[PDB]
Amino acid sequence: LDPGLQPGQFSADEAGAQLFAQSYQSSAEQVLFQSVAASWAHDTNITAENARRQEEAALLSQEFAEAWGQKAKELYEPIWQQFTDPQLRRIIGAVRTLGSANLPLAKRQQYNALLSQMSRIYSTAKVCLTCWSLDPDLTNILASSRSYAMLLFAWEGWHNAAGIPLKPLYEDFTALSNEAYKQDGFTDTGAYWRSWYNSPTFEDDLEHLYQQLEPLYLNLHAFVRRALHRRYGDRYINLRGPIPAHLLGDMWAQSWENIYDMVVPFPDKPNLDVTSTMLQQGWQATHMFRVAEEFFTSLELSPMPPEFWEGSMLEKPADGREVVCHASAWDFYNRKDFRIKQCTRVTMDQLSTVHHEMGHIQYYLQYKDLPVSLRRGANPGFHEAIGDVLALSVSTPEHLHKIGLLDRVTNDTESDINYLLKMALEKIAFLPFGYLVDQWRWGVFSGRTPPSRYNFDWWYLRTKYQGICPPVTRNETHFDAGAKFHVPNVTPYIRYFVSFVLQFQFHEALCKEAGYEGPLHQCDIYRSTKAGAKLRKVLRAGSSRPWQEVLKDMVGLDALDAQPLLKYFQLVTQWLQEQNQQNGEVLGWPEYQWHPPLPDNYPEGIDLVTD
Ligand SMILES: *[C@@H]1O[C@H](CO[C@@H]2O[C@@H](C)[C@@H](O)[C@@H](O)[C@@H]2O)[C@@H](O[C@@H]2O[C@H](CO)[C@@H](O[C@@H]3O[C@H](CO)[C@@H](O)[C@H](O)[C@@H]3O)[C@H](O)[C@H]2NC(C)=O)[C@H](O)[C@H]1NC(C)=O
Ligand SMILES: *[C@@H]1O[C@H](CO)[C@@H](O[C@@H]2O[C@H](CO)[C@@H](O)[C@H](O)[C@H]2NC(C)=O)[C@H](O)[C@H]1NC(C)=O
Ligand SMILES: *[C@@H]1O[C@H](CO[C@@H]2O[C@@H](C)[C@@H](O)[C@@H](O)[C@@H]2O)[C@@H](O)[C@H](O)[C@H]1NC(C)=O
Ligand SMILES: CC(C)[C@H](N)C(=O)O
Ligand SMILES: [Ca+2]
Ligand SMILES: [Cl-]
Ligand SMILES: [Zn+2]
Repeated sequence: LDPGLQPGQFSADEAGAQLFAQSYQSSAEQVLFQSVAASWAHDTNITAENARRQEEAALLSQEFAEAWGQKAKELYEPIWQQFTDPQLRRIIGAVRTLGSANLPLAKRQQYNALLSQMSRIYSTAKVCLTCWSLDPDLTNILASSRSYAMLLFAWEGWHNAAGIPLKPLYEDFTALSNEAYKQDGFTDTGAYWRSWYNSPTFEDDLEHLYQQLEPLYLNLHAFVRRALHRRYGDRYINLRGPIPAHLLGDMWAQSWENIYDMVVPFPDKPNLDVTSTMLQQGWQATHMFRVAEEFFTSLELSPMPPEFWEGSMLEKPADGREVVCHASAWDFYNRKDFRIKQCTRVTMDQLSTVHHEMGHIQYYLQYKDLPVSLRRGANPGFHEAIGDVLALSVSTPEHLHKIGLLDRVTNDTESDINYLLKMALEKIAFLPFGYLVDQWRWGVFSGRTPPSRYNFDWWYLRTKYQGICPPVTRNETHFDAGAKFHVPNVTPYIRYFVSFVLQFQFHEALCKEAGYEGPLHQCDIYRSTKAGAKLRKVLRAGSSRPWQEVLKDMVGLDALDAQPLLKYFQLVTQWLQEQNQQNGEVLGWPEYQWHPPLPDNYPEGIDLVTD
């Protein structure tokens, strides 16, 4: 470690710890910057050389964390918890958490290599018929094909190509990650991930939320399954069974807005998918980002700085090198550089993604002058929620009309049901997936799910929560969890479940603060400077204060609460219940063992339905 980056001498008291923290920050910004820069250079240009450079940068970061972590313990271990400044307590608590820096050098190098190789495998996997990439090709097929066989080929091809080679690396990764966090006092890595929520009752509280939400999912599931039955027939859809996992608009069946045009309740009403209008009007990635930015500035939040526009990767490179296309938002920790890396396509769901990623950037801009250790969301769910809150306003037919994307305007009960159904496809269908992914990982990290049950337990959870089944047979050579970005890229998932609840709590509070008095699902906070100021208060706090108190200030309650989500959806929750009863549906999938058969001459003759 460079001399300038090494911890010096500080007194073993609170006053010294304050000086230690100031000195830590100064060097940490440099070390984080070089690491983030190196990761950027890799993710925007995946090469063995750029992986090597990123790995070298990670080792420097691990040296840094060890030096400053060991100094924090040497000086402050018996006393930091009784310090009177609560921000300082959080800074010291973060600095003394070493993570992968607890591993000796040889294991740090193994750990860092595993992360690179897992990232490379996921983001360069292809399905050959002429080979399809996940983004744009397989993504577009899953969203827009209504050919059972084409969808199947894409689903099976992707899961086999991405998942199979990840399995050995993922086992090795899990062991090293646990070894690392055990030395910070956690029984496994999952316990460390959960500790960010500072709640002894986290798992129970999530489970109690899920119980309130599940009836909404069950009704939405049955209604969609009926539509799929009438399209694909009794051979491929069991009205009392799980839905084939490839038919719901998305590679992971994680949200279903892409099959809205197959299930729309009232097809005589305005077309709420504005993608074709975006395309007719000549929208491009940059316009999508500029429109998102202008929503933020309407709330008196910050525009994107010149560094964002000059440095970001807003379209898939045509040159046409390998990249991590999975949308992400980047803080370089120098208070100047902030970037989005997205292979942006011109669709309505992508416009929401742009808002999602820009919400991350807005958080970074607002807390950039906090101590480095407090430049995080109040919890990780807060970070995920911000952009989604704005996107809820943007999605309203009234807002879409304001920005020239929805010509017809209407306020009748059928149009409301259509809108709420579209939003339920996007939000309610996600809830089980958002909840199950880290249930799977937590069991893997605890040892409850060994490698010999990776896939058995994944599909157990996939069926249990989502009521879906694989549309081809799977066995333990397959590693289908690995075919989802966040698994090989080691990004926790429970944040997204937390976010999908929290965002309705936020939306309700900002709508109230805007002085809006109509139905919650027709609120638009656009141009509300008061809404803006209430949200800014949250963003500026970073992780300086307990999330329960930040939430209480914002919404009047100190806990996650499903009621705002239930209130938003009430009309379609009722309508779906009625529809399913009239149709005599069974709610759930009591034929839990059911899987669809293969199509007749699959996969030969896929050439007849491709190009
Ligand atoms: C779409 O239409 C609905 C319904 O409008 C109502 O019913 C129609 C048939 C007409 O008779 C309307 O004149 C009538 O309001 C609108 O929702 C309704 O908005 C009003 C006005 O904000 C709401 O009234 C408020 O409710 C709050 C909460 O209790 C009170 O504190 C306020 O003082 C005020 O009474 C009303 O509750 C709400 N109705 C329902 C059923 O939710 C909606 O605004 C409109 N949307 C658009 C985009 O035009
Ligand atoms: C993608 O990364 C590679 C490194 O793997 C970059 O290759 C370097 O390119 C510069 C500029 O032309 C050359 O002067 C170097 O000699 C190259 N280095 C190596 C190690 O081969 C490449 O430029 C990157 N591409 C982009 C668009 O950034
Ligand atoms: C696991 O499955 C592998 C490939 O899948 C199989 O091939 C398709 C075409 C169908 O026959 C399907 O029913 C099968 O699952 C097999 O090559 C392999 O033998 C299986 N692995 C183990 C360890 O048994
Ligand atoms: C929240 C969810 C949509 C997440 N961004 C994902 O792509 O998996
Ligand atoms: Ca989608
Ligand atoms: Cl998380
Ligand atoms: Zn996010």
